[PDB]
Amino acid sequence: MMKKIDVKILDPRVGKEFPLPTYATSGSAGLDLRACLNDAVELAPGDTTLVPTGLAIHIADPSLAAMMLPRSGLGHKHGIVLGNLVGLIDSDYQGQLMISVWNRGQDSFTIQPGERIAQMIFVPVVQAEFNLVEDFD
Amino acid sequence: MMKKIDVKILDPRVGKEFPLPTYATSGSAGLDLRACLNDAVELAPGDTTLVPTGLAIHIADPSLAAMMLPRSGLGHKHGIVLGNLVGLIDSDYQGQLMISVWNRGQDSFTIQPGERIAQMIFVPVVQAEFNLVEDFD
Amino acid sequence: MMKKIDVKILDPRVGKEFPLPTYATSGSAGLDLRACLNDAVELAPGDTTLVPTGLAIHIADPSLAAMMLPRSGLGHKHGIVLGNLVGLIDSDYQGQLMISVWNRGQDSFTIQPGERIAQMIFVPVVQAEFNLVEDFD
Ligand SMILES: O=c1ccn([C@H]2C[C@H](O)[C@@H](COP(=O)(O)OP(=O)(O)O)O2)c(=O)[nH]1
Ligand SMILES: O=c1ccn([C@H]2C[C@H](O)[C@@H](COP(=O)(O)OP(=O)(O)O)O2)c(=O)[nH]1
Ligand SMILES: O=c1ccn([C@H]2C[C@H](O)[C@@H](COP(=O)(O)OP(=O)(O)O)O2)c(=O)[nH]1
Ligand SMILES: [Mn+2]
Ligand SMILES: [Mn+2]
Ligand SMILES: [Mn+2]
Repeated sequence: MMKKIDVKILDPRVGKEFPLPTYATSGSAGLDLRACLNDAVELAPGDTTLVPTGLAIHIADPSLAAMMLPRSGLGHKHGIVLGNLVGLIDSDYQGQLMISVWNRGQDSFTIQPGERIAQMIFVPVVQAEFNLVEDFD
Repeated sequence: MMKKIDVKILDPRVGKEFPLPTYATSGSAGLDLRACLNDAVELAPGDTTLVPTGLAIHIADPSLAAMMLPRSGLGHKHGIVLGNLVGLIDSDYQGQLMISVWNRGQDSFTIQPGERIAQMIFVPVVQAEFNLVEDFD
Repeated sequence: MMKKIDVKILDPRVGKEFPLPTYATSGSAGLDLRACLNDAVELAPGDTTLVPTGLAIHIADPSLAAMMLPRSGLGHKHGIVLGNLVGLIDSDYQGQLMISVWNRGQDSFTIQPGERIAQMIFVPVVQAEFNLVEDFD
C-alpha cells in the first residue's frame, strides 16, 4: 500500500551529501534514516545522544503513524539502539524528525555523518473511544 | 479510523484523581497511560517495577491489538522505558493493564501517582496460517 | 484478518521436537517463537546471543510485515529481551528467521532448546513516497 507524504528539507545536505531515506526493494517494510551531523559523535557505553535527520515529515492522515526502530545489525552486533526503544511519530507532528541513539552495549561507537543509524515504518493506527462498562461480554 | 473499546474501571480514582487515558489531538497516534499508585515508587538505575493502571480493556476484535511503548521524553531524557520493551495486548485479554517500568539509565527516578509514564497505540493485526513448502517462489 | 504464509522448515526437529509457532487463542495478536538449539545456551547479564528458529518464512505481500517482540514475562521478570529491541521482517525476506536475545538484567539465564523465547505479530505496512514541499499545510 502506498502513500505520498509531504517532507520539508531542513538542512541543505539532505538529498545531496546525506541522501533522502529510500526503500531498498519493493518488498522492504522500512526505510533507513541517516544521521545529519557536522562531525562524528563518539557514543560511550551506556550513553544517549540526540541525532538530527535534517528533515521534517507531515503524515497528515490520522489513520497512519510511523514507528522508528533500531537497525538489526547495529542493535545485535554493536548494541546501537534507541533511547526511547521505539519512536512513535504522530500524524500531526511537523517538527524535525529526531533519533534518540543509545549505546546499550560495552564498546564505544562512532556515529558518522550520513550513516544509516535507524529505520522507520508507516503503519495504520486506530484511535480508541473508551466505552465504560461494569462487566465484559 | 475509530473504534469503541469497552473499559472496566478497577480503581475508583481512575476517571477522577487519575484521569482516564485520552488522545491530545485528533492527529495523535497514541494515548498516555497513568500510574495508579497509592504513593510514589523510587526506581533505582537498572531496576524494574510493575505499575498498575487501575483499568482493564477488552479490545474484542481479533483484527486489532494494542502496543504499549515508552514515552519519548522519559526514555530519551531519563532512561525510563519498559522492561518488556514493547507491551503487546491481545484482543481477548480482559485483565488489568499493567506497565513494566524499567530504568535503563544511571539516575534514580521517582514514579509519581497519576504520572503519564507510558503510551499505547491500537494497530490492526493479521493472524498467519503457515503453509509448508519445499521451496519459495 | 487471516493470511496464509509460506514457511520452509530448515531443521527437521521443527514441527516435531520443537513445535511450529501457533496462536494460543483465536484472539491472540502474536505467536511464540522457539529456540532451535542443540544444547542450552547460558546467557550472562549484559550479553547478546543469536538464536536460530530452524525456519524461514516468505510473507511475499509488500502490504504486510512482521515484528518480533520480547515475551512479557521473560522481559519483565527475567530481563530476557531482544538485542535489536524489535525485529522487523520484510515481505521479501526469505532467509532463516533469527532472534537476537539480550539479557538486560542482573541474573544469568539459561536458554533451553524448544523454549518459547520471543513472539511475533504480522501488521499491515504502508510504503511512503516523499513529496518535497517548501511549507506544510
Ligand atoms: O530480529 C530480526 C530482525 C531481522 N531479521 C531478518 C529479517 C529482515 O528482513 C532482515 C534485515 O533486517 P534489518 O532490520 O533491515 O537489518 P539490517 O539493515 O542491519 O541488516 O533480517 C531477522 O531474522 N530477525
Ligand atoms: O524517536 C522519536 C519519537 C518522537 N519524535 C517526535 C514525533 C512525535 O510526534 C513527538 C512526540 O513524541 P512522544 O512519544 O509523544 O513524546 P513525549 O510525550 O515525551 O513528548 O516527537 C521524534 O522526532 N523521534
Ligand atoms: O506490557 C504489558 C504486556 C502484556 N500485558 C498483558 C496483555 C497481554 O495480552 C498479556 C500477555 O502478554 P504476553 O506478551 O503474551 O506475555 P507472556 O506470554 O509472558 O505471558 O499480558 C500487559 O498488561 N502489559
Ligand atoms: Mn536493513
Ligand atoms: Mn506525547
Ligand atoms: Mn504470551
